[PDB]
Amino acid sequence: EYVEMLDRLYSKLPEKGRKEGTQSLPNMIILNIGNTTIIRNFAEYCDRIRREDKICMKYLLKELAAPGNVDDKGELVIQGKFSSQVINTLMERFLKAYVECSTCKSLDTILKKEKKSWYIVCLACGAQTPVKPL
Repeated sequence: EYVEMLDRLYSKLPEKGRKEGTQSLPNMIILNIGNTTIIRNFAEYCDRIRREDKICMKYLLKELAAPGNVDDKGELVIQGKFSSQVINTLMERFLKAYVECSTCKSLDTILKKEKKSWYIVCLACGAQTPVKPL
């Protein structure tokens, strides 16, 4: 519950090295004002769909059958199918993990995509990247 808030290297500021921030909890809800998807808590939101920059950005291109506008009054309006679905569906398994897999005794092991350099990092699994052969 106690989300340590330092802002120092959570996202946004391209000063990568010490600290990897933290994601889950604070205002994780887009506003959709007609195909226009205005991302309020964008700093969190980017690393709620995906921390891995490239695939995160690629998803917000591929899911956009519409010309993706960037930014309004400071807050990040994008134009396409990145409006309260997608990222929020992903945070339903990410942020809402404990209820998405409703407390399976202690071990909620059915989270994130166990493929192509993504996988799940600890928590549900004893070791990060539980790829494995059959």
